[PDB]
Amino acid sequence: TEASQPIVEEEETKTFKDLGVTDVLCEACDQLGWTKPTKIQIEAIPLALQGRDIIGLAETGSGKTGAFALPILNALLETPQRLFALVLTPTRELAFQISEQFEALGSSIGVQSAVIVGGIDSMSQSLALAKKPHIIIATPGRLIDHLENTKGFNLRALKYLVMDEADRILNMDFETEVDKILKVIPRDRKTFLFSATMTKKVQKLQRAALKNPVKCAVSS
Ligand SMILES: Nc1ncnc2c1ncn2[C@@H]1O[C@H](COP(=O)(O)O)[C@@H](O)[C@H]1O
Repeated sequence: TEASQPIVEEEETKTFKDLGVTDVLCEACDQLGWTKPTKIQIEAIPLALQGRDIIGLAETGSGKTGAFALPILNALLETPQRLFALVLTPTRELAFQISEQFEALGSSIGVQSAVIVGGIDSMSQSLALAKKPHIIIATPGRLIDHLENTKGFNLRALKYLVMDEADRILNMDFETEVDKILKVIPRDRKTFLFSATMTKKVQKLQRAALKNPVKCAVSS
């Protein structure tokens, strides 16, 4: 069930290409100054590219965003589709930070993202959703506001779900909102869940939201 932790020689030598990342995305990494993959990237990317669900035990600073963004963008290039991936976050700040990385990696290949968070007028958000972005990065309550109230908005097309900082999502009282979202997305999708630790509450969510996941743990 557990991913192979990278050892010192592998940290020193692995490339993004070695992980299976397509050439145009290897170039985007270089352009960002991502010249070596992090350990969570080395663990999760090949498994995700093979189509495995992922549970990542990792925190900011580990490179967890690239560990899910790169496989999502790789698949998007293979099979372009709007409303392709949803990333859920506990906070609006993390949503903007994740969008910065998707835009940095994907803007030049034409990938469109939309951030859907509190503190922003709903009419700009409804327009952004009508424009059918490839990626939506949202906090759970604001996403449900749009699922309930924004005409024509739904997640039936989704191929990827990410729950980033899932321990914090649950600790911030979004259990019901997450459960509601899980009811109105497709079962046939790829899913990532990242958390700083495994707890009973996180294990309940992973058993509800992931299929045969590989556990990828790092300390840095
Ligand atoms: N392979 C990498 N090489 C250099 N920097 C990276 C790499 N992956 C992620 N980063 C940066 O690490 C920071 C923390 O990312 P994260 O741990 O996803 O919150 C962000 O500023 C990323 O741009």
